Amino acid sequence: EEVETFAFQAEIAQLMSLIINTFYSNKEIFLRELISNASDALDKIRYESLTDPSKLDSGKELKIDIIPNPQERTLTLVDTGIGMTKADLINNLGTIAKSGTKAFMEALQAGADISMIGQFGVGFYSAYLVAEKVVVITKHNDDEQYAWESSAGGSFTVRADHGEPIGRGTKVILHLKEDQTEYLEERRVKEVVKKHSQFIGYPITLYLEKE
Ligand SMILES: Nc1nc2sc(CNC3CCN(C[C@](O)(Cn4cncn4)c4ccc(F)cc4F)CC3)cc2n(-c2ccc3c(c2)N(c2ccccc2)CCO3)c1=O
Ligand SMILES: [Cl-]
Ligand SMILES: [Cl-]
Ligand SMILES: [Cl-]
Ligand SMILES: [Cl-]
Ligand SMILES: [Cl-]
Repeated sequence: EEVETFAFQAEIAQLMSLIINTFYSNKEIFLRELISNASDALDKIRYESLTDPSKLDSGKELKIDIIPNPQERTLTLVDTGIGMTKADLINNLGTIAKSGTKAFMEALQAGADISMIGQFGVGFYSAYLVAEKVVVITKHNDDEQYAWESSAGGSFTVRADHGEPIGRGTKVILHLKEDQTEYLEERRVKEVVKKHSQFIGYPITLYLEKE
């Protein structure tokens, strides 16, 4: 459909540049942060479903799938959580991330570690430790399916997605940088998940490569 391009908030662009440009070997933290976000989104639909059960008509299973695709050089995290509205994508989430971003940057200047990004609520952006491009497909009840995409550089796009319906939730598609293909391997993904994400209350299925 028609693609709309937007500038990130100045503070968010700056955090993204920092994540992309800083020498920082502990890149695997991205996966814990994205799992955390997926888990939060599942909590939200589960909670809402307690006062409006019809919110689960778009899909009853609450789960997280992690899917490596070597041929495409993608690692995808799929959740069946609440999903994001257009307003979330374009404005609202970035608006709330502003204050967390500022505090995190301040902590970094005062000697904090990039692994504390989650404690500031802006862990999503750690995706850029490993991805050159992130595509996000998302569907909230009573809104339509959207595709968001950013290769950083200060901007992102949003468009109506006409791909396969996901029913409800979010797919985070990480287009990995060339030297980060370890996150496509079985043992590596399992090792990182076990390490950092032991106590998440929804089933996480780590899919295997077919070839
Ligand atoms: N798989 C996921 N599914 C879901 S569904 C949902 C809506 N539901 C909302 C999410 C917001 N919640 C509030 C809060 O959690 C509060 N808070 C503030 N400070 C610490 N906590 C929050 C967290 C981060 C933030 F920027 C703004 C916030 F208001 C309440 C329910 C959000 C969401 N995301 C997600 C999570 C964090 C993100 C982003 C996405 N982004 C993002 C990512 C791609 C494109 C555009 C934008 C960039 C900011 O960060 C997931 O990744
Ligand atoms: Cl923004
Ligand atoms: Cl609510
Ligand atoms: Cl909206
Ligand atoms: Cl809903
Ligand atoms: Cl498996």
